[PDB]
Amino acid sequence: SCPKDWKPFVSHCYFILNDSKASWNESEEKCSHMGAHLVVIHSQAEQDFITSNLNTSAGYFIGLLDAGQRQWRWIDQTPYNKSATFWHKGEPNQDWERCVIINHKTTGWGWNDIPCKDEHNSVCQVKK
Ligand SMILES: CO[C@H]1O[C@H](CO[C@H]2O[C@H](CO)[C@@H](O)[C@H](O)[C@@H]2O[C@@H]2O[C@H](CO)[C@@H](O)[C@H](O)[C@H]2NC(C)=O)[C@@H](O[C@@H]2O[C@H](CO)[C@@H](O)[C@H](O)[C@H]2NC(C)=O)[C@H](O[C@H]2O[C@H](CO)[C@@H](O)[C@H](O)[C@@H]2O[C@@H]2O[C@H](CO)[C@@H](O)[C@H](O)[C@H]2NC(C)=O)[C@@H]1O
Ligand SMILES: [Ca+2]
Repeated sequence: SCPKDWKPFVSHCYFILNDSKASWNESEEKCSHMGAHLVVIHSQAEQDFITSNLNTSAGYFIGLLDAGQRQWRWIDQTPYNKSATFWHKGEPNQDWERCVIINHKTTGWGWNDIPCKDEHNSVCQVKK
């Protein structure tokens, strides 16, 4: 019950934007054109579902932003739950890196703060 090329997970459909790279704002615009938004992750189940679908050579924007002074906020305004975050060791690390990607390292998948202007792949999400 998800559209062609989207992957279902419980109440949502997920799209892995692999065909091109874009800035955070451009990525959110692409998701928006499909009636979706950059992914908002509320559990390890969701995190692990998403990473199972990703290329280890690529980085993927998610819908998490530093609103100021390391105040992480989801783009759909749902609460940032400190009990379900997946930062890489040593991340987040830099004030001018206000956007977040999922990327892969020797220690596995995780989140890293990066500059919003840096072009990456992304994951879109929409309710079924
Ligand atoms: C060694 O890692 C640290 O430095 C990286 C920058 O390295 C350049 O600058 C240093 C001097 O400061 C120099 O010693 C290096 O040789 C290198 O020089 C540059 O080389 C390139 C050719 O590759 C050349 O074109 C440049 O002219 C030349 N510049 C200079 C000044 O000599 C840094 O990596 C950078 O990260 C930023 C985002 O902050 C990104 O825009 C840059 O593209 C990227 N540059 C390179 C070369 O990779 C490292 O920062 C990483 O890793 C940190 C953890 O150690 C993370 O916290 C950071 O968030 C950042 O993560 C990366 O973010 C990009 C986002 O675009 C993402 O694609 C990657 O997957 C991700 N990597 C990881 C490991 O998460 C770090 O400070
Ligand atoms: Ca970082």
